[PDB]
Amino acid sequence: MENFQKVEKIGEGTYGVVYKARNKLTGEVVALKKIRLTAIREISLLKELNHPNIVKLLDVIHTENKLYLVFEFLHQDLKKFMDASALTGIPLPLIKSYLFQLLQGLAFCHSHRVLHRDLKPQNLLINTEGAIKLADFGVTLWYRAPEILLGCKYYSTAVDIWSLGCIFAEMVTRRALFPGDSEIDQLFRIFRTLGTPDEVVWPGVTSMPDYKPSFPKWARQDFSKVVPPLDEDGRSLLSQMLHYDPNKRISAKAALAHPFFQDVTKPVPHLRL
Ligand SMILES: COc1cc[nH]c1/C=C1\C(=O)Nc2ccc(F)c(C#C[C@@H](O)[C@@H](N)[C@@H](C)O)c21
Repeated sequence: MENFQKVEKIGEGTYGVVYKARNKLTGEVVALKKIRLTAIREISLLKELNHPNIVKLLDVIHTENKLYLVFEFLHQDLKKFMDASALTGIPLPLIKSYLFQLLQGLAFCHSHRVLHRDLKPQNLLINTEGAIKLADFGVTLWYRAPEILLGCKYYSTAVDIWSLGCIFAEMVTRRALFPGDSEIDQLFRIFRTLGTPDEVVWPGVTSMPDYKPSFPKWARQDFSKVVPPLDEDGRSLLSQMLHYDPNKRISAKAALAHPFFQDVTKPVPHLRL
């Protein structure tokens, strides 16, 4: 750990603080996650999870009551980019590219039974090359899947698809889709837009740990009202990413074959660093 010089604090990650740091021998600029404290075996496996759309775990340093994770560094997160793009909005071709690449990263994760669990614009990283990467995996509730909010203990890869749908919508409209500030408010914001789920659209839902028969019964809103000005292909894909039933929610693999991605390209973003 004495091999690393702090450049600056990036922020709080899931299990500790992330810093931009430099390796004193090589000169490598990295993102160093300091975890404060079988997990060692779990992380060892994460090091093998290599993909162009996953931030590279370079090294794991287990020294003391201390665990440091040395990751690849990227210059910007998607939230910052969205914020900087808020006057014009991110161009649709760039939205489409970012969505497509994230679905590739997730299809890869998911094929290895690895879930992200906490996808949000603040943990999606971009570079000048036009790439976007999944990071900070292996409180904001805005992106949480409804099965989690309803107390599912053993949730599935479908949770990441839900989160990515919310992010997709947000890139298009320049507004957070479901900006809740408590679990119930989050849940009720979802219910008010998509309709209160019942046994018809989500078999099993009334059986969930925190489902209450006494939940208000709201009607589904018209979907063309939710994400203007997204085209029919985009709205169709989004609706499949936001299905209530986790088992009917589209997989990352199937989403990549959606007609929305017929004309996908890889634009370069204009980043001010
Ligand atoms: C604000 O986040 C930025 C901006 C540039 N890079 C990052 C983050 C990481 C980077 O470059 N490599 C990484 C490897 C594992 C990582 F977990 C990260 C990360 C992250 C973030 O979720 C938190 N540090 C923030 C949101 O508070 C990063």
